[PDB]
Amino acid sequence: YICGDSTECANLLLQYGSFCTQLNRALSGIAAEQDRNTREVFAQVKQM
Amino acid sequence: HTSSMRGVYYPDEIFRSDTLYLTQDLFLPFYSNVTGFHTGNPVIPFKDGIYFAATEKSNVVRGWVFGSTMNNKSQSVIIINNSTNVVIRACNFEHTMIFDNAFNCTFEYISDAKHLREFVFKNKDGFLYVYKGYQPIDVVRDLPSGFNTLKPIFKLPLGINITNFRAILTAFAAAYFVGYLKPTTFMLKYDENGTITDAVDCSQNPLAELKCSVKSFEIDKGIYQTSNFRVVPSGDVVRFPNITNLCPFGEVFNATKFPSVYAWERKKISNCVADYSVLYNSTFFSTFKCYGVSATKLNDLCFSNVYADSFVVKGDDVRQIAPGQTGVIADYNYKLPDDFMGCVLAWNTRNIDATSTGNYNYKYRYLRHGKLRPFERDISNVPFSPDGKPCTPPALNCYWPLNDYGFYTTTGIGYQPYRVVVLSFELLNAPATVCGPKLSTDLIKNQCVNFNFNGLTGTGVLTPSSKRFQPFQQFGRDVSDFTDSVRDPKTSEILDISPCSFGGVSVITPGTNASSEVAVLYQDVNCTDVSTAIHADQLTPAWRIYSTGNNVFQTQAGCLIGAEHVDTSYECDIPIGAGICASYVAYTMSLGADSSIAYSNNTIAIPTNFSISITTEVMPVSMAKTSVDCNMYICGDSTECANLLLQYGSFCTQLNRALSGIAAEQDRNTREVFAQVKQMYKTPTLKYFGGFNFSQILPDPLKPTKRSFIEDLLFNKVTLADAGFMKQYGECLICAQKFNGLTVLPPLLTDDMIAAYTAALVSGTATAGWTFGAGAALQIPFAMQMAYRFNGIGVTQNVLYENQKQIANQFNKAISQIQESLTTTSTALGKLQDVVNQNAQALNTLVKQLSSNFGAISSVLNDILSRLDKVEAEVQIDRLITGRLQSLQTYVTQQLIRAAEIRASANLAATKMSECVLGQSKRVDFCGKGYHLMSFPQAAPHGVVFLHVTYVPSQERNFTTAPAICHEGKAYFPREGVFVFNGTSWFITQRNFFSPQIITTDNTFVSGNCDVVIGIINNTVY
Amino acid sequence: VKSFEIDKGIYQTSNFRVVPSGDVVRFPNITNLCPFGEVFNATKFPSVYAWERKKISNCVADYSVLYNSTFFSTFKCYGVSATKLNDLCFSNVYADSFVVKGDDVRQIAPGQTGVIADYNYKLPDDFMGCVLAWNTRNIDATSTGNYNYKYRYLRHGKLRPFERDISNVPFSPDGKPCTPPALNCYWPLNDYGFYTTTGIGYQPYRVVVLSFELLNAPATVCGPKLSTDLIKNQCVNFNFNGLTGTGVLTPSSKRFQPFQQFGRDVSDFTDSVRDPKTSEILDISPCSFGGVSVITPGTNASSEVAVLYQDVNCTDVSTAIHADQLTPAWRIYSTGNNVFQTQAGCLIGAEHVDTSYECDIPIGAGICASYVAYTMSLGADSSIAYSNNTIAIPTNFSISITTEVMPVSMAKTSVDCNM
Amino acid sequence: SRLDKVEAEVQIDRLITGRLQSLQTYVTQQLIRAAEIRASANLAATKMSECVLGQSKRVDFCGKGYHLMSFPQAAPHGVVFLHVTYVPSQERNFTTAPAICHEGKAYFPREGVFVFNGTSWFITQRNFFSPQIITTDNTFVSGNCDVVIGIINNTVY
Repeated sequence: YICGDSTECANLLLQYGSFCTQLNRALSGIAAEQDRNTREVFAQVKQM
Repeated sequence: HTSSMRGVYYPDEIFRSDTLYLTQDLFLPFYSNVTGFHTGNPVIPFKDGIYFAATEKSNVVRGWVFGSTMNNKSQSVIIINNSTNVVIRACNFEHTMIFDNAFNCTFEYISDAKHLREFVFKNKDGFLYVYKGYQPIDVVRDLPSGFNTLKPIFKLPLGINITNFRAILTAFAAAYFVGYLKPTTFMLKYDENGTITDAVDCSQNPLAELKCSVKSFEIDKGIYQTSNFRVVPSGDVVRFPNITNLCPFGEVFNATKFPSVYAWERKKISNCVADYSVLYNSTFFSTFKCYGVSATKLNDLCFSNVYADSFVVKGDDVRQIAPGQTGVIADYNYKLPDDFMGCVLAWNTRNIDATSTGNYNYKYRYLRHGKLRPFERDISNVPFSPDGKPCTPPALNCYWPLNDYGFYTTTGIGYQPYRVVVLSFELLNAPATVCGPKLSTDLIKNQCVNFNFNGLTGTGVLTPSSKRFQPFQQFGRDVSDFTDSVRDPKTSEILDISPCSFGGVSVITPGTNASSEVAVLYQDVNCTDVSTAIHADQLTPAWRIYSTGNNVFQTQAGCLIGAEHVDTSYECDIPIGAGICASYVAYTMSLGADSSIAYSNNTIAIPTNFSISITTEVMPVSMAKTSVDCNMYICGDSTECANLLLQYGSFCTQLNRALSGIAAEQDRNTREVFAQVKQMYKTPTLKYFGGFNFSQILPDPLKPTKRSFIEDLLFNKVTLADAGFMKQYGECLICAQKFNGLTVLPPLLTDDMIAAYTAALVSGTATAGWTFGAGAALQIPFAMQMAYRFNGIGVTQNVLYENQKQIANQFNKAISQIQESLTTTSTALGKLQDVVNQNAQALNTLVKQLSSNFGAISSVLNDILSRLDKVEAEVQIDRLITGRLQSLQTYVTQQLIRAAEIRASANLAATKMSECVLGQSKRVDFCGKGYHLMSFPQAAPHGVVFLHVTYVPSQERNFTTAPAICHEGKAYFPREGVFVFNGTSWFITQRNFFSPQIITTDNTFVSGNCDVVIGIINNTVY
Repeated sequence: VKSFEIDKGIYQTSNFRVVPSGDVVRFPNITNLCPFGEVFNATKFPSVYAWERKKISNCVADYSVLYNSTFFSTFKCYGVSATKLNDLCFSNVYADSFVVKGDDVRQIAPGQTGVIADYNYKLPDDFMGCVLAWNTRNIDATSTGNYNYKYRYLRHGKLRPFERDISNVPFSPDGKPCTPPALNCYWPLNDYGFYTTTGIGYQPYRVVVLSFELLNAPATVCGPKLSTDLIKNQCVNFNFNGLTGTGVLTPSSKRFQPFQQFGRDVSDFTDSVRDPKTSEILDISPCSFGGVSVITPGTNASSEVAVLYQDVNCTDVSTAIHADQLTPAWRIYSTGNNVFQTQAGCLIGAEHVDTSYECDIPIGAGICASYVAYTMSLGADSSIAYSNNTIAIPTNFSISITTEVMPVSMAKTSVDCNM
Repeated sequence: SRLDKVEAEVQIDRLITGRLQSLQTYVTQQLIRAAEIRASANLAATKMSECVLGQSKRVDFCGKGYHLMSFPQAAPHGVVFLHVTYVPSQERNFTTAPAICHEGKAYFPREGVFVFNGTSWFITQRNFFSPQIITTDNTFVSGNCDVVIGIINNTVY
């Protein structure tokens, strides 16, 4: 989403910081949070 | 030969404390193919960068030869020790070997003036690095590999040359190990006393990339998302058009004459192949100003129908031929556009176009009503008047619209005639006309390839398209404006799928104590692309030690590598999005077993007995009160940088008010949770009521501690799982101080005060009645409380009478099982561990992005201040500020959202305390598992742990029903005695467990109808 | 907070610093004059394919000679601005001697592909010192010619940074070693062509390249700054041979001896140093810092105020105020007593009332203020013990009415985002 | 007016970008304010439907004690409720009487929360008072006599 598949631009992002790591951890944290949502809603049953 | 497995370079020359440190420029990958010479013949080993081991007792063999292209053709670094006085020369050619010839010699002489030696030699940017280290290994034992018992320390750099040749000067064990090195990265363990003792190599194992990622050696199990992959393109595709000929440029730049500027000429250049290298290396040209392109990478870039404009100007108007740049001539003669631009070429003609007597064959227009439009051409010669009204000269204020230039050879530099040709480029309107020399390579379908089309550069996979785009040129785009498809100049139209593929990998472990076996999750692929790319060695994060036995491609999560479809379903340890879970190995489903319960028309299930359970509850009520000095996290203690922040705005004031607002919000959270009590009560000093202990719930007054035994088990369980790295947060607990302006304030309520409210609530609950909001004390026998909670369920007080010792024993066994189930477990009290982990990761992320560059020089202020100017350096300092403003503001935002969620669960804790503790919450499954019946609060680090003490009826008997008992006109209804026990309509019982009753009138109820129901019931004697 | 009437409460306002009192400068021991006039006034320089590397170390320079000298024509510095070069010590600097044409002077730079820089003297990208060049149209060029200065112009591939190519073998573009006069087989050298009759761009420029390599060893070259004495345990300034800062130096219990002079953080700040006068010592972080707070009874009770310094010892603060070194220090200010309890380091303007109260104003350790500060607020005691035959049952009651305040809406705002 | 049309824009880009950051920060923080006011607004919509339109049985949600009534009142950007609660505040310190056995059988009060043990005189519920005759309709029958520690005799229903 930044730089596409350029090499030099990706080198500039490597000079920028750990920003992509923050975005993947936060957005993945939302991604697991959705599964906790659906599991806490439906999966309450002892026995089908 | 001998693939060894260690070699730990010292990357820096700086102490680090007990930490873990990732490092970019390291070498010697683990388990690499190491050759040896267990014979010895030193004839041709190559040096790219080397790692040596010497296996001689007391180090006889010690000679070193380095260079390139031997036998009197290049210099050579030689290292030979001379009785512990190391002789190092760097100019010899081909002991006695250095004295053969020293023909063209200049160099840097340096003299230092069981058993196992070891060396790391590395060329670096024109100067060579030497490390060395040794081990007292049993030397007869061949192939030792040195299992991380080695730390080669920095020895010697020097600046000479390329090395491409290596030899050893011996005294001819005779085994001598040589290993290459390879640039990746890896992670170093750093200990007390500056030692290493361990190091994880990255890029050899997905487990090892996980260890390089989440900064540990012990790693819990779970889906861990880490760095994404690419499929590296294998083939190149270049598709410039068909035609080829030489180009009419020397016709223009070597032309016989150019006209004036009001009659500038437009020459069209098309259907050609140019080079443009003639225009580069030519100081014959004086002015070469290119705007739209940099024109040096112009060669692989084809245009459509380029143009040229010929005119001749004075040098002072050369700065007027530019976008913008108003001027006079550019207003009146040749108006330059703003954006669409090629190049401007000008060169001097003081030999031909100007004589020392004059040459006025070159005129200019200088009068016009209004400016010109871009590439507007004005030709007409009519005399001027400023208000319409056509003159006739010599009428007054009526000039001619032209003048002469005035070039003499006697004049200086600024009055020299400059010829100007303007290249004008117009871009992708047609098939490509002009090109640089690049052969149109062949086309490859369905492979990860490179795009070099006449106006396109990219990377994709080309498929034949089913599409009709023929009147539309060569480029067919997206909503996001990326080219969906093309038209070939060799007449074809073809899509490209998007890139080849991509996606973030994931790592599945059983958790570093079960095994080191790992399963890798490639997310959004086909597994044809991936098994292709790995089995062609084209995948980007590909590891050294890696294989592929089986492969799972199921509905998502494209290449799951390292599992087997177990058709037996399990209880879903680790989740993967398609419904697929993993353990131990992956499988499809987890839903619990079957149950086949069908109602037959006369069927009740009613128990005979029950049990009492106690469940725990874990809720966060507070996060850590943090704060930021927003004038040392930016700029540190510089003065000039702080002046730039004063020019920036009121940003630090916003951050302190917002973050302090969170800080008070935490105290409102903890106060709203615990401080609900009208009146603190002492512990009753019995800790037994109706038999059963209340011990270990209330604090022990004999042993000098403030917190109860459950509570100390909780503080120890979170304390053993705290991410207590004291330096990163930097609090006072005697104090402790940290450099980066970043503090943690303590909570208002002390831990002993929290335990004081907790003991007040429990000790109040055991005595004093469940009434607390309405008088706060009513002094009840505790058995009578349990009778009234039993009354709150709907259970008869007989059940508290009769089975009282059974209730006491289930209570005490229950609380003992709570003590064991909180003693040595994982994932219980998981949430409170997760709060500390998340705030720890946020602060560590802020601190690491303090040390990150943003500009061009360094990440360290008070360093580029001394390195540089006061005025010129500030363009770096503004970048270092703005990056820290973004990284700081992000932290303020995300902790504000954390404060929102902890605020929400804190209000569930304030509600859940007022409901469950201070009364019997009738409503179903809010407080506990079953019928609620009691609870107790317990303090916890930044949290509350409840103990819900619920009634669970668990027995079954399968009776027949009895709704409506009619005899004569009238039917009788039980109305509270939930069913009439139909053991042929014998009794009356309520739906909790039992205690049947006589069928009598006071237990029943009267209606005057007999016959609507399907219930055929007679035979009562009340 | 922009008022004259102010309600009571902990009001956080602007932070403090402890201004450093003493300076510490610790450049190394050795001192001598420097071999620069040997180079910039030298008898001859060689060509560019045989550029020379002269090592400069264990010296004390000035660099003010190179500033005020229009004798030099070209002075291009990249890694440093070179004007503040004087108080900055390096380790083992280098010099490179060669002589070029003026049009190749713009090729001696990081980046800047050129032809000669591809073939003779490849410049690195990042690690860089300075480039000095000056004109020699009086000696190194005659009006009849002087072709003692050649250049290499043919090579299979670019050079690496500071790669040195010497060997003289005739060229062929596909391996296959020639023997002249075979066709398309040149020599790998050519001549320059400086005449005194030529203009400006054909004048011989001598170039010495300063190359700096940075903190790999103890400092070798320095500018004249006397190594001042060392002060322990005080808010002082760092001027070490590669370091500038502000801290408080403590003796360390540490074993860092094979590791050079600088011992860093996770956040990459220097935890400790090795002195060139052989000692190793930590510094605590800065001297101190933290945001102050202000405690008022609320502008109608009084104008008496109590100040809350957060993260200090109160030895540092009472020291710094009684040495007049604290940064936001006010004109009319005194210090009667002092409270240092468990946090909130210097609470100035209160007395520990051992009588506990109902906690008007909160301070994080459990400490509350009013009216004056104190330790606790929990409500009174109650001793209610169950005896085996005990009920508490009322006789009468009351009816109360309490209020409840809840927000349901904020203000509907909007922004024209084009004005 | 002070400067160029072309050269001044390198200043104007900075003045834009700062205003973009400062404006976007305002949009974010008021979005979070809207989240919190949304949350307490749903506590107001729930608390109105609970406390006003019925008697909320659940403890200390609506008011201080036993809830008994409420009333809404409008307020600037807010709601002020008036909870009208019952608070029992007197005390007398009696003796207990769990289980009254005479001959084989013990009798339980079952709603008349305690047997008033002024030597086992009456039957009263735990709100404030109104004791009752010990009679059978106020009591309940079980056929066991002896598990409890409660030694209680002398009824005349």
